Amino acid sequence: EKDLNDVSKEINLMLSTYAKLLSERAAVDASYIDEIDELFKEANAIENALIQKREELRQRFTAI
Amino acid sequence: EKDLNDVSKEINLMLSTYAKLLSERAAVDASYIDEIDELFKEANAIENALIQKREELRQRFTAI
Ligand SMILES: [Cl-]
Repeated sequence: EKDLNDVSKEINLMLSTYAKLLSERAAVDASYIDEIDELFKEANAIENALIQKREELRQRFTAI
Repeated sequence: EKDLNDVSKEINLMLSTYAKLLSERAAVDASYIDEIDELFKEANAIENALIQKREELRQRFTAI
């Protein structure tokens, strides 16, 4: 007794749910990229600061 | 007046902070993977269900 209209309803409901899942995946990716970007900026700042501390060591070794 | 001991302290502190950043990145990656995995399970369940609904359509089309 389940007819083509019933099956159509189910297909449309599932595709609606898929649209929500796609939107959720985009938001999750944006959040992840945001966190990774902050981490990368901080790691790069640590790297540059380490290069200048290595140059301070170098200057003191040259004074030796 | 800032001696090699001061520079050493600063380098060790920056590398300590870097270790914390690394563990934070690992946690961010685990969290991301957990969310992506749940999304993937849900999307695959939708896909299998849509295949099942396409077969229900197919059976009704065969019924003609
Ligand atoms: Cl790393």
